[PDB]
Amino acid sequence: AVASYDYLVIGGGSGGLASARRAAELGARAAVVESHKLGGTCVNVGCVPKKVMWNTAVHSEFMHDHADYGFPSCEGKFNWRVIKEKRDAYVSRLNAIYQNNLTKSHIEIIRGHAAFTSDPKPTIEVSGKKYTAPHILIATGGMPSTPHESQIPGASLGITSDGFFQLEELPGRSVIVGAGYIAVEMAGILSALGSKTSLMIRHDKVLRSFDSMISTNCTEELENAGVEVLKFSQVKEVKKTLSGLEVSMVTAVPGRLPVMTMIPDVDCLLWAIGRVPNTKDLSLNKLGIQTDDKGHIIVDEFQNTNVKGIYAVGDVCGKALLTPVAIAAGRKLAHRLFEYKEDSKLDYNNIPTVVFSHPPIGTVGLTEDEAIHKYGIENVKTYSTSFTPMYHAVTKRKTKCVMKMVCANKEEKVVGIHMQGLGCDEMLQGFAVAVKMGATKADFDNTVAIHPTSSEELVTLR
Amino acid sequence: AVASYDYLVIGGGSGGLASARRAAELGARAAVVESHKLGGTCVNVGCVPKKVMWNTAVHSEFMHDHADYGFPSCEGKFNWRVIKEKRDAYVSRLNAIYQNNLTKSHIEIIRGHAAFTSDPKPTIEVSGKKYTAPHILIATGGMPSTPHESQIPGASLGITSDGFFQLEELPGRSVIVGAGYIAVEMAGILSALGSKTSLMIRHDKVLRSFDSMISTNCTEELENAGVEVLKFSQVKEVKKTLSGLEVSMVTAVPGRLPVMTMIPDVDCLLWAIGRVPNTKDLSLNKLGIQTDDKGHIIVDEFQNTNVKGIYAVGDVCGKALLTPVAIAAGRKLAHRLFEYKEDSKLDYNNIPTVVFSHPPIGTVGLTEDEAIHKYGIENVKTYSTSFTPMYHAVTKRKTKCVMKMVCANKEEKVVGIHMQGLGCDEMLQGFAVAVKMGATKADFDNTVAIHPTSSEELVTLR
Ligand SMILES: Cc1cc2nc3c(=O)[nH]c(=O)nc-3n(C[C@H](O)[C@H](O)[C@H](O)COP(=O)(O)OP(=O)(O)OC[C@H]3O[C@@H](n4cnc5c(N)ncnc54)[C@H](O)[C@@H]3O)c2cc1C
Ligand SMILES: Cc1cc2nc3c(=O)[nH]c(=O)nc-3n(C[C@H](O)[C@H](O)[C@H](O)COP(=O)(O)OP(=O)(O)OC[C@H]3O[C@@H](n4cnc5c(N)ncnc54)[C@H](O)[C@@H]3O)c2cc1C
Ligand SMILES: NC(=O)C1=CN([C@@H]2O[C@H](COP(=O)(O)OP(=O)(O)OC[C@H]3O[C@@H](n4cnc5c(N)ncnc54)[C@H](OP(=O)(O)O)[C@@H]3O)[C@@H](O)[C@H]2O)C=CC1
Ligand SMILES: NC(=O)C1=CN([C@@H]2O[C@H](COP(=O)(O)OP(=O)(O)OC[C@H]3O[C@@H](n4cnc5c(N)ncnc54)[C@H](OP(=O)(O)O)[C@@H]3O)[C@@H](O)[C@H]2O)C=CC1
Repeated sequence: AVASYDYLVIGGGSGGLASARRAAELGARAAVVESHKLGGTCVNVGCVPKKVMWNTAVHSEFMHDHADYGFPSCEGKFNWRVIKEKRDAYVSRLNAIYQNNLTKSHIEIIRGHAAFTSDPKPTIEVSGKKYTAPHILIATGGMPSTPHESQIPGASLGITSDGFFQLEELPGRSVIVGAGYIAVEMAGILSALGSKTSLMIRHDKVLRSFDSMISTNCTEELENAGVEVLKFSQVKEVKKTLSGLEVSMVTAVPGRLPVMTMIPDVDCLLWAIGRVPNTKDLSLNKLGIQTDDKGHIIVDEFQNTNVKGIYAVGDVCGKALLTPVAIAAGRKLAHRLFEYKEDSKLDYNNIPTVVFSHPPIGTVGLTEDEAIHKYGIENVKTYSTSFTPMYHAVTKRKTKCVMKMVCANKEEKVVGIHMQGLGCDEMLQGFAVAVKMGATKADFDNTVAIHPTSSEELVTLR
Repeated sequence: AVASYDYLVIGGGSGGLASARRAAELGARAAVVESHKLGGTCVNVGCVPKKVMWNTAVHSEFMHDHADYGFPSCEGKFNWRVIKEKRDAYVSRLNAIYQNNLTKSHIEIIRGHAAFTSDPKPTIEVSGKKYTAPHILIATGGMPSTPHESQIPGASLGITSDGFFQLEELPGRSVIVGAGYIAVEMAGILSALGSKTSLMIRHDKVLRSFDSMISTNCTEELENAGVEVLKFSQVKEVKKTLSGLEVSMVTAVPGRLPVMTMIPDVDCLLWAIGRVPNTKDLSLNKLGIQTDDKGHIIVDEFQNTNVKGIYAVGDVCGKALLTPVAIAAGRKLAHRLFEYKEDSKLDYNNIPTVVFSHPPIGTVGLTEDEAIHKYGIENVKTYSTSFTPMYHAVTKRKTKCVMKMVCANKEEKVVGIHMQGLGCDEMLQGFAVAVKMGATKADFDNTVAIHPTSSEELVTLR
């Protein structure tokens, strides 16, 4: 027996929920399949609990300035368990809201793990029951990548971001492996909260896919914050000891000889080396659904798979792994399918992003090097500044603000904006609207500044 | 004997310095006359020292959340003198930088008070020496308004924002009079830092020229922060007592009878009731230079006075009293005069502004009521939201975030943006660029969100 819907969504995370809710608004008879907790990575083990911990870190860092601002010092210890409990309660409140959003939209929730069947007409099975629809969205997300034991014996002794959100105490000594978003954000949080923290990176800098200015500056800010950045370093082996884990490292700096070092007494080894898509047990082969070598579902610009009536959005596709991207792609797809808007699709250019470092990073558009490759060196002009925000005019501790504008062609179209500094997390969104509209440098300089702010520096570059 | 220049600038504040520096870049032989401290109101008694005190307040308010975020409480007293000294040192550093900027630009500094002479060819006198130029800019700013003794006996016992920056101790008990920027900002700072603070306003709400949503919300946030808002209340008399000042108030709420109340034991009475232009001793009559009844210099859209070769910018003109406005008008004027750009002028529409309340306010463009008057009620559509930022998901203390988008005509051109909330001070600038470019609601909704932030709510209104 097979129940029919207009729309079946596999995965109740950001993308799947957003697409189902918009489809239902257009009248679709929809159901969402979820094997674990509604809200997916974002709510449970991602964006939201991360941000709570970032706010906790941020608070702690500012408090090192309390005496400089005229107050008696604040010298006691952080209590991880306090905030863990409150963070968990917030996640539970969101789980309840997301469930209610589906109920209010009359979207059926199917609890369990979906897999495709080999019915020529696309059908899924969940707990022995079959479901079909003319439109099936795969929105199953990803999971942390960990090294294989055959490569790094002992790797299973480390944790990932999933395990980070299960920690019940502050680790005394932390080693974070990797050089992208999670490594940067988690190292900064753990070090701000009092862990003796090292960040082990394969090259000389973090965030190497970002503009060079950001990669340089972020690495410097980590070091100045007390994170020990172990450059040109990789883990060879991990062993359990009486005193935590011992991490065997190889360091191979260009121009020097390679060197092996043991790092003893590690309480927390965190692998932050990318994500892999959650597709292994979907039975994609039963329908011939195309994947790459890593298991990502292949899609066109409209989120179609190679199989009619099957679509995919979000992290499972491997492109632009951000909550708002999953949401926007999922909504655009709902309008295409259920409002018949044949040209509705997400533009993957000019997507803004923030890294919750200390201070935070904002970027949208092309790096300077990407613009030079695209437009030619003679047709790219960059404008930049660096300054110490006036917040620190009265403090002994310092952070910098760096900003870069990348402009193309004679009209100086703004094709990239890159910044790190206090406030940059909230500053970027509006600049992203201007960039999406094709703003030129003249449009920025025609906008009157707001004083005194950091944001005004972006409209007064020369 | 009369020394000749291309450009004479009266006043070394925001507008005067900016215009002189841009003129010098274009080759002008320029001089700036300054009777007091370079940097004017902004550096000395305005923007900069205010912002240092705002940061001190902001810090204090966040620290009431320290135990909620997992730290042992921080229970000692603020020491005003600590921060006053550091604030004064920062002002001194800026005075030195501004002086050096003029030296580096080869702009002569004339120390003293300028007044016009009655030479038909426009000439000024400073300390008995005469100076002339074909172009003279009046950039003399304003000063705080205080009541006349004939209206409010004892008014001279109060201070203004100038005197606020001379305070050497935290006043125990503060009464702030007025209902605009300074009253809101100063009440919030004094109350956050521990003064028992009342705000005495003539009507029911503060910021009545702002969008109604902002006026309402700001008033509510002041009250929820512990500021006592004395509505429909005005000062009749002030007397010196053994215990501070006694303030005699009349309260006249619509629908009730008027009532007289004495407020005893006031340490600080602050008048925040507007500014008046600094023109009384300029000898404007010697050249027939036109003023209004309040003493503002009258100008056209190009900052011309009614007298050829004489111009005015900034607070002395009474329009859009903000540092960036003075600067932008002064730069545009320099390009008109010294680069011969006959159409160079400042557009006074779509100037953004922030009020440094708790939380801060940002606005650009038309209020909902202004848009209805301009476009017709049937041609205005507003979008709004209200939420509690996730910063407070773990705190007992709360603040709200409110946002309003005002759209006009079938294309839903964004003609106003109004917000109050954590981060709004740094969020506004980029949205102001989009508004200046004529963004529509579709341009906002075509921009992918940044998560988790408050700023994303402005691109996801429905
Ligand atoms: C630590 C961390 C921090 C991050 N911080 C941010 C941030 O600040 N901002 C940002 O924009 N992005 C951030 N991201 C990225 C963001 O969380 C992801 O891009 C987004 O969650 C992906 O959404 P999705 O819908 O593709 O997948 P997911 O939210 O991962 O949802 C997939 C859902 O499918 C379910 N599922 C899987 N297979 C099946 C099956 N066969 N049957 C039924 N259910 C199934 C899963 O249980 C899950 O709930 C962060 C990620 C991590 C890991
Ligand atoms: C408490 C307070 C807080 C503020 N906060 C902000 C804020 O956060 N953001 C913002 O954008 N705006 C703010 N403002 C407004 C801003 O400071 C003013 O808009 C700006 O300073 C005006 O610049 P100006 O060049 O017109 O005048 P001023 O900076 O006032 O400069 C005029 C100069 O002329 C000199 N002078 C006057 N007459 C003569 C004469 N005859 N001969 C020689 N010299 C003379 C004066 O000594 C002075 O230095 C604030 C103002 C106040 C009072
Ligand atoms: N604020 C936000 O928006 C957040 C978003 N996310 C999203 O989730 C994605 C996944 O995050 P994350 O796991 O950090 O992945 P990322 O891909 O961002 O970064 C991992 C980096 O680690 C390095 N690396 C890769 N393999 C290894 C290896 N075997 N050993 C050591 N280092 C290695 C690489 O940098 P190198 O080549 O320099 O060594 C690589 O770029 C992010 O890219 C982002 O899209 C995650 C967190 C926050
Ligand atoms: N963050 C920034 O950008 C800042 C900018 N500034 C600039 O400086 C200007 C001057 O600030 P401020 O002095 O606050 O002036 P404002 O004009 O902003 O506000 C004064 C308000 O006080 C009320 N008022 C006026 N006369 C009296 C009276 N006799 N008794 C009681 N209340 C009275 C009025 O409101 P009502 O009619 O409701 O009684 C009036 O609107 C600002 O307008 C702004 O342009 C100042 C500070 C910060």
